[PDB]
Amino acid sequence: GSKTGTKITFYEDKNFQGRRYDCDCDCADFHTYLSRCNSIKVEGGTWAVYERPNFAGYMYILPQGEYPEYQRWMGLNDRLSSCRAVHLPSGGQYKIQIFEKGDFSGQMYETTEDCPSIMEQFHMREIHSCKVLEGVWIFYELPNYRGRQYLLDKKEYRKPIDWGAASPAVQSFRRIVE
Repeated sequence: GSKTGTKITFYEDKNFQGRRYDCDCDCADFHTYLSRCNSIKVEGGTWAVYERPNFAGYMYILPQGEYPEYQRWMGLNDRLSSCRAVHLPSGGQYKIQIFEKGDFSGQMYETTEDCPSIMEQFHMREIHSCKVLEGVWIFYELPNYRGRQYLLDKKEYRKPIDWGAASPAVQSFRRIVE
């Protein structure tokens, strides 16, 4: 039933017109059902969408809401593959630890809130390691909660690639909401 079924639809054209694909469960590649990803509007909860199929490329977390056009997801291009059902955190309220140096070292900052500019308040220029996780997290390569979104399933980050980033040059973040 519902009470957990997160559904996501990908329309070929905008305004949710033309072709369309409906799925409420993880998948590998649904591109075979859609040749273009335009307009999106989930009919459930949050979702994890990978610019490319097989679970590669840019990681965007499309939350429960409407998107009359692709540009509604940061116009990161009209390329969207399958998706994975993602739930919001609640087991450990909200707490994050950031280390100036990888392998858990250097200055450590703890904040149970969102942060627009990490460098502004944490003076951090490049996050190398971050401890203390909560259900699901979101890292924004850019400040103001913008830029590539990093979301990897793990229990800790000792290296800059631990969160699937091609470098420790990240930014701030914001507690996932829905």
